[PDB]
Amino acid sequence: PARLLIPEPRAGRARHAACVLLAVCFVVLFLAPIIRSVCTQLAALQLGVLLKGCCCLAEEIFHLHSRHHLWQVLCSCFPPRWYLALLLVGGSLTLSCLCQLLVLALGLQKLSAVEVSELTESSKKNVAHGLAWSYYIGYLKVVLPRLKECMEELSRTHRDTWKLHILVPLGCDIWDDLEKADSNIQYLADLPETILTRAGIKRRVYKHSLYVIRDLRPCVLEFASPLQTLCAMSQDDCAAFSREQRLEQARLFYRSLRDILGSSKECAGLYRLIAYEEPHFLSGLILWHLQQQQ
Amino acid sequence: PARLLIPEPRAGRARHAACVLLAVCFVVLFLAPIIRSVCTQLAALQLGVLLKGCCCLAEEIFHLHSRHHLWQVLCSCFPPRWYLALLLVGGSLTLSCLCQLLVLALGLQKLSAVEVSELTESSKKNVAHGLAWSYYIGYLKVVLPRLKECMEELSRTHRDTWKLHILVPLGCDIWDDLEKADSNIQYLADLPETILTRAGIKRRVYKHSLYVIRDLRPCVLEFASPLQTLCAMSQDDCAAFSREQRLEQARLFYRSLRDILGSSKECAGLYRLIAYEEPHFLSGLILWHLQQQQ
Amino acid sequence: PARLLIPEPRAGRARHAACVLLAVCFVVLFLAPIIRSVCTQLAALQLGVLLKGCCCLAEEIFHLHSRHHLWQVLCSCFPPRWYLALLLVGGSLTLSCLCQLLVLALGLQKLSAVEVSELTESSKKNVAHGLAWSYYIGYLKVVLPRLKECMEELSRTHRDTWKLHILVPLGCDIWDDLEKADSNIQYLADLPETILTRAGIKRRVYKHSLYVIRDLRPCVLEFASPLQTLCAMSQDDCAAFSREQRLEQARLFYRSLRDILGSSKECAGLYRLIAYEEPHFLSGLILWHLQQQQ
Amino acid sequence: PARLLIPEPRAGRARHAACVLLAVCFVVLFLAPIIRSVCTQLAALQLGVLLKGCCCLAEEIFHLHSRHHLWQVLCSCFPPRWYLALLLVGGSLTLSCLCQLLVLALGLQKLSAVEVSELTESSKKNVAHGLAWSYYIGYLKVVLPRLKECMEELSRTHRDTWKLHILVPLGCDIWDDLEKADSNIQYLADLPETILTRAGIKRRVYKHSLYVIRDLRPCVLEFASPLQTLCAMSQDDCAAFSREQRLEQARLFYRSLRDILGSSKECAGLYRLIAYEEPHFLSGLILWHLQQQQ
Ligand SMILES: Nc1nc(=O)c2ncn([C@@H]3O[C@@H]4COP(=O)(O)O[C@H]5[C@@H](O)[C@H](n6cnc7c(N)ncnc76)O[C@@H]5COP(=O)(O)O[C@@H]3[C@@H]4O)c2[nH]1
Ligand SMILES: Nc1nc(=O)c2ncn([C@@H]3O[C@@H]4COP(=O)(O)O[C@H]5[C@@H](O)[C@H](n6cnc7c(N)ncnc76)O[C@@H]5COP(=O)(O)O[C@@H]3[C@@H]4O)c2[nH]1
Repeated sequence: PARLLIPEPRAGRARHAACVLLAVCFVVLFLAPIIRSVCTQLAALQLGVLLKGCCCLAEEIFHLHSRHHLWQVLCSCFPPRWYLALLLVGGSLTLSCLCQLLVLALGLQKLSAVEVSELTESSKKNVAHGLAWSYYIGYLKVVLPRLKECMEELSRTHRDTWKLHILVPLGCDIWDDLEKADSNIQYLADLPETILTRAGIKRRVYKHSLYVIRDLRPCVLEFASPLQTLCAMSQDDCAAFSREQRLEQARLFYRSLRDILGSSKECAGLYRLIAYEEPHFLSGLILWHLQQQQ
Repeated sequence: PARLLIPEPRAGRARHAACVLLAVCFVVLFLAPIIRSVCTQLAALQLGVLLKGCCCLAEEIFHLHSRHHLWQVLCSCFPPRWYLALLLVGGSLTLSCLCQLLVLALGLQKLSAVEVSELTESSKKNVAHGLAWSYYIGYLKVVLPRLKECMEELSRTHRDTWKLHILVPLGCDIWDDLEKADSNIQYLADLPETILTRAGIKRRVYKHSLYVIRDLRPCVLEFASPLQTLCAMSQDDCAAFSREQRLEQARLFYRSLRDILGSSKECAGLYRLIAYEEPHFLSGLILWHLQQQQ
Repeated sequence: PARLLIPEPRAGRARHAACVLLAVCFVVLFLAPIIRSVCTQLAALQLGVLLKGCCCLAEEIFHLHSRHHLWQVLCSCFPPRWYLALLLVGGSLTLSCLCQLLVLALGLQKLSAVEVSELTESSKKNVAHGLAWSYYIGYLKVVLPRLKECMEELSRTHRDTWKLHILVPLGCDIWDDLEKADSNIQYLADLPETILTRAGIKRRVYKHSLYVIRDLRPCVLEFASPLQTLCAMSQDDCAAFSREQRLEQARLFYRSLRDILGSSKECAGLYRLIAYEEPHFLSGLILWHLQQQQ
Repeated sequence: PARLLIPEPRAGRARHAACVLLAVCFVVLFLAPIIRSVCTQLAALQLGVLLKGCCCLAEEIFHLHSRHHLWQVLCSCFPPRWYLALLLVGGSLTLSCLCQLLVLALGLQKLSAVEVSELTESSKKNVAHGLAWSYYIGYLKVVLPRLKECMEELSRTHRDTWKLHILVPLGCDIWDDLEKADSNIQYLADLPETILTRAGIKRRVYKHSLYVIRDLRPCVLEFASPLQTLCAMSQDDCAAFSREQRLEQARLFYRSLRDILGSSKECAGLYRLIAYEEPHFLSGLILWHLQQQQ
């Protein structure tokens, strides 16, 4: 199997390194008269933060009813601990205000790549987490409990392997015809369908397929579909989206899906996530996962 | 029809208000000796930004190969115009460094609601835009060109109305049985299906339905499905997601879908977005949209 | 008809404004001892220009036979009036040479948008002029004299309208099926073909089509084809090409084609350039051009 | 085969030679008091660049809506790093301004041959690259996948040679009758045609031809057509275009076509670029390329 390097979540040791550098710099400040001097700089920052809120009253007043329907807007305007800044302003000029305005005009407070990356993958509001929730709720929550009955119905036409391997290709190749993927992968038949009236559509139909892979074992197998969506979210270039970020979002999607099916409760063992990169081959990986459980 | 208040995109007039306040404050500074003093504050900011990059070398060194595979990491570490800060540091102490570290330790640089809102909806990497791209590529790109032929095939069993009204309920109510939605809405039949081998599944089936609404007109009609996903992304509470943000994300989804089908090229006039809030009724709105085109 | 804003050629009034500002600044220098001082700056420029030529001997010596097959290279190296610089250098140091080299190293002589725009559209070597020459020589020079005979041959199966309206959509929409463009535009038949042995291909075939547009008039009509090429020169993104520059290049193409058919001598009145932007409609514009000549 | 000398792309070693001459001149300046003197010359340049922008406000104000529809114009007016010039102007007269205006009036900033050559072939907006994109998209993208089927259809009336040799004569001779090119080249038959509704023309027809060359081998063969366009872009003299630049543009065209078919993905091996100069002969070169693959 190929080496799976998916990124871990952020541990948050940067604050620890900042604290250590703070303590070391205080020790070198060792080897009372200057503490007031600290305040002469400190509220100098906390003015400008307030200034940012003042400018954020600018556009938000054009969004009163359409986004916020007064006190809600000013509640949303500045960071929530606003009284510390005024508390520090009271404990004491135009140069500071003009410097903060000269910063805020030219826009030199642009965050870097790693900061927006941690802000993206920290919140659960990016593309990959929402799309993984869509794939979990819309498909996997519904089909997977009805898998064993259709398997038994085809059985009247190996109980360890009655699962649903989801191929998750961390990359670009997504194929509709898996018989073009290898000469070893062969189509045999399909499962009995599933009929559900979902979201106004009456009798929506979910299907499957059964693939026999030999040298001599059957399995159910399909691709994780919405990666295909990402495959058109950068090729068509109508979304601001790059290939390196495409690989990043695919790894994030596999990580989020692994997390969701980790704390899943209905999906007992019926799923089996197979993920890979491009280093024939795919049948060899399928056979390795298939023999691994036995 | 109900009043549709969807939020406009950010115009960006806050920078203009900052510039105006800058010019006015410079005029009051009117009515050369102090400009060097500006630099004594100015690089005082640009040190600390560099300090943030120093702390962002901390956790990123635990993410060398798993996210970035040296120079790529330091390239991603600080904001890209790094030389202006060192240029300003050269033009001239421990108090400034300790103040910036004391800020970065306690974490008082937390962005407000409106800043993270503009950062979210500014980039095309939130939940609603990616999910709208999924609904456009997976379903609307495929089905809609094959609509007229199925309509003509049922016609051999009103050409102005041969469309697909997508009900987009900006709210919480999403129903599977539209006959429970009103006594006026009646199910009649379904369109001939669509069979496509998509993403490894052989013979995936797309269906539709035809609803006759009288007092005396037929139409095709369905719900925008993945809003249902959002309806379970906060009720189950396994995602950090609120109801006010649910209404916000639904309005954002309708806006993004309106934008995508605005610049669409295959979907000629075959879609017709109907969106509403909860103020019987739904049939009255459907009849108003249906009579509006004629 | 929509308002056609195509850009005029460059008149060249910027040199006039420079001359006026020169004369005014000389008048303020009024209200002999300093003229030598002028030379102390003046050759200071004309050294560095020579320096640019010295650095342009660098890469060109790697291109001796492959691009230039000595005296040809140095002839091509610097600007052609080289003796004025040495003439000014003789009339009199290391600071000037080091300043010019410090400029040429960091590359601060990067031209702006308007300068490269005037340099592009000034020379007849851009994309749009060459592609318009291709469309004039390859197609319009050959087909158009043989139009009336094919029209008369279909006439034995309104002489004011026997022309070839070339639709030039200044934009993005280019359609292969003009019957999908409007319900009013209808296909009737095609002209008799044209057979020519061109560029090694024996019996290359040129065709046409005849469209009847009613409410009750026929016309010949086709799209300006190579705009489609521009439609794939930025969407596929394999060329450095933007949409705003796509609209600019399309307007430039229509202007160049209008110029070429202006001074044309074989194409008497048989062409009729119809161009438009996107504000049904297209048939209305076609009927307006069709009724305008009568 | 004749020696193919096509020009390589610009490597960019001239900046390296400038940097080396800078370092050597600094070393001779070795073997603090003068650095301010540098600035007394340095902003003396950066004023005049700003002056160029001032004069470029002159004609552009006559092009407000017709090319740019204020802030867009001034954004396009000067080079984008405008603040460095004012930053250097602040760190300190009429002689400098009058010298820069006296330069800009007489127009002694005319670029040389090699500078406009690198600016032309550097950007992808010259004649040859756009015309090569036209020949790739309009013809080679469409015909070449349908080649093998027509070859097999004539085969039912040597699989290594089923290709399309494009003759690219880097020169002036382009002939319509290849049987006049040599007694050895003989016409036999033509391929089955290709019918496509392209750009409003219904049933546009693409053809081919099959040439048997003996002493005893067949091949498909045609000329690169739009070189013929260049053959009329200087002979008719309606475009500013010379014969030496004609050979240069032809070599540039062959290089760009070689690059495009290098990164091509549909055209597997079906093309085979044959290019030559004029030193019978052409059949000998064709036979050498034909025997080379076997
Ligand atoms: N009304 C309706 N009838 C349909 O048959 C249908 N099929 C898809 N869709 C909607 O279009 C989109 C395309 O599916 P996508 O591939 O992007 O992810 C889909 C897909 O990965 C998976 N899935 C759903 N149905 C099938 C199916 N029949 N076969 C395979 N996978 C399916 O579950 C994901 C989410 O489905 P929904 O989020 O409930 O609505 C889908 C989806 O929004 C449908 N909508
Ligand atoms: N409407 C229409 N019907 C035609 O039959 C036709 N034939 C040519 N053209 C247009 O005129 C011009 C002349 O072709 P050129 O030789 O300069 O390069 C042409 C030519 O090199 C090649 N090509 C296209 N069709 C053929 C063809 N039948 N035979 C050989 N070569 C062809 O592809 C190039 C680009 O074609 P288009 O860029 O899509 O439009 C062409 C072109 O703009 C046509 N336009």
